[PDB]
Amino acid sequence: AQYEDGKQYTTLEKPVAGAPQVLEFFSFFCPHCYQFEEVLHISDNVKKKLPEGVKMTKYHVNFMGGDLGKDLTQAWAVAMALGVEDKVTVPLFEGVQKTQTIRSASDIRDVFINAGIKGEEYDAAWNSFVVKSLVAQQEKAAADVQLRGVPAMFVNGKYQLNPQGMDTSNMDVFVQQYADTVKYLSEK
Ligand SMILES: Cc1cc(Oc2ccc(CC(=O)N3CCN(C)C(=O)C3)cc2)ccc1C#N
Repeated sequence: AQYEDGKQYTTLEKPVAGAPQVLEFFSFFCPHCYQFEEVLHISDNVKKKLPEGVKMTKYHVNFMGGDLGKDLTQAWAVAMALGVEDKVTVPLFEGVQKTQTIRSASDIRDVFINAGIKGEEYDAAWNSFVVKSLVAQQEKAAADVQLRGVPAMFVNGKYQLNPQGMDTSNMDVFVQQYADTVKYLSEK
């Protein structure tokens, strides 16, 4: 077959019930996740190949960057609660990996302030139990799939993307192969 288990994707030994349709995991310390966001724009191209009525979910992970890694998972919960993911994703990536100006929770907060989120607005969200719940959801989703590496994408709680089995000759070709695989698994 053109799409084969173990080539473009793998099948989870224990599928996860009630999982988001398309679940994406990343870390702001993750180098390929940087490429996935700024160079390849994976999630955008995936969204454009899925049907218009399908939910896409992106979660941060703790297992990279120690203390700051957990701060960034809580900050991503704040971004999701305020709906400002598209304003802070790039400055958080570059603050961690390019300029290396993000070294504390205060530095993370500065990114939101510079992006236009008011100080009281950010601090209220940061300390809200709604964000506490959103951090728990990010943790449970990763723990449900025994996640130990990022970037990672899971389709319908049973299929995991395998970008290693795709062509990296051409970056545009890799993205389309990736997005077509998600669409194929979505229709499975
Ligand atoms: C064209 C291209 C293609 C790429 O392909 C990947 C993608 C993801 C991975 C997986 C990975 O990095 N992980 C997750 C699993 N584990 C256990 C880890 O430790 C680390 C590898 C190559 C990466 C970057 C670029 C670029 N520009």
